[PDB]
Amino acid sequence: SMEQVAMELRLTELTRLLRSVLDQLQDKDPARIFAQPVSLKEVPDYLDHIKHPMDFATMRKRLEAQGYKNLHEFEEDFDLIIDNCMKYNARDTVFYRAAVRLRDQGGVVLRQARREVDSIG
Repeated sequence: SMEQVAMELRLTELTRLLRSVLDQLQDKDPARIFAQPVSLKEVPDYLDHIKHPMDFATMRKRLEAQGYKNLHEFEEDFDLIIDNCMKYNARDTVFYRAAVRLRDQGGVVLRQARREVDSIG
């Protein structure tokens, strides 16, 4: 139908905007701490601690399959990256501190993304 096509064009355009959001958030992680999944070879107990692992590569795979239907879903995954790290790692670690800085800096980007998503519809 023509309606399914229109809906599909909306999703495509959301995917465009989320790709730009993702790039902007990932620039806020210049050490690449959150770029890839925590390795279960190197952290073999990880899934005993963290039940829903997340990272920027995993998000990018979901994004490119148009697997984010709305900004809320995308933000859920970003918050998992931060929140998983702040539980597994102690306060005095470069990992925890990287997550705090990513959260603080990403807030700005996500604030305007929400306005854009609502504005363009």
